[PDB]
Amino acid sequence: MFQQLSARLQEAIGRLRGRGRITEEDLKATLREIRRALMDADVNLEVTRDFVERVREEALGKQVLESLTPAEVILATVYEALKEALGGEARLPVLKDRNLWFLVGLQGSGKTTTAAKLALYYKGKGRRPLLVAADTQRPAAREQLRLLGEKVGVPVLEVMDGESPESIRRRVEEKARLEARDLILVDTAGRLQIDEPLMGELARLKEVLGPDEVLLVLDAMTGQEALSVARAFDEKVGVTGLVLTKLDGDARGGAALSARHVTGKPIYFAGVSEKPEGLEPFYPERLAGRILGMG
Ligand SMILES: Nc1nc2c(ncn2[C@@H]2O[C@H](COP(=O)(O)OP(=O)(O)O)[C@@H](O)[C@H]2O)c(=O)[nH]1
Repeated sequence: MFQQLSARLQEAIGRLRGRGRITEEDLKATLREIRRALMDADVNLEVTRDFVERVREEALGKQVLESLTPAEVILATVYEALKEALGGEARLPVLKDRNLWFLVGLQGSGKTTTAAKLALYYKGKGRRPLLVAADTQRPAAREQLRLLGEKVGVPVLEVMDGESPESIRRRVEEKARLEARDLILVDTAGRLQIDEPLMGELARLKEVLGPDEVLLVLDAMTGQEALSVARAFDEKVGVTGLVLTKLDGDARGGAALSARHVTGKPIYFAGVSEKPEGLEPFYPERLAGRILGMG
């Protein structure tokens, strides 16, 4: 992901390198090339404009028009902007004594496999996870998580068809008690498109279970519709953090890049492969460095 954008940003910066001091017109041309490139990666006009303005301001503050190496000033400011556009420092959910997190999103987003990968990740960090297959309408969706839980060595409770949220609560509580589970990961129903009633039932499930986190899983190979999925889930259910899956895929990446800005929710993890350990904590500073060719 981001290959084309990466190449283009590195080219724009490299074009300045070794040619000494630049003029204001030269700087304008470079900022244009950056803003346009972002565009061509399908970043929305606002994220592009704001990003380039940030860079212009910070570069001018660093006396880019006095520098004999403006390329390095532009590199540093694009890096620092790009790192904060993605979240700044790395964040992860606050682990307290007994946690309950929803995973929400579309079918095909990576949501169900992410639930199992999270369980594995946190089991390795000493937590005691429980997976909950919460689709009350589609047994096949629950069976998928059951198998994945088996794969990662984490117990799975399956809800029953049509089970009330109160009953789900009661059964999850019981199992968590008996098995000393301290991280409960609820894989909620996924559909290929936003399903309004589901969204109603999901909001209700949230009222009854009271999750500490609601993690929206988005496929980073998709476009701006990912952020309108994000708005729909956030308005109606209320979301606390993002997981971006399939960062290993080929795609423009503009919607993924902006997700942190459009949604105002931290990216906690990113999926980087189809393997059980393809999941890892998201580090803005690391993705920014990659995109700019710094390893
Ligand atoms: N390469 C790669 N594939 C992924 C990743 N996350 C999910 N997948 C694949 O995405 C597809 C859909 O995932 P699944 O968990 O079934 O999605 P769900 O329908 O939202 O629950 C499956 O083929 C997964 O193996 C990822 O981070 N990298």
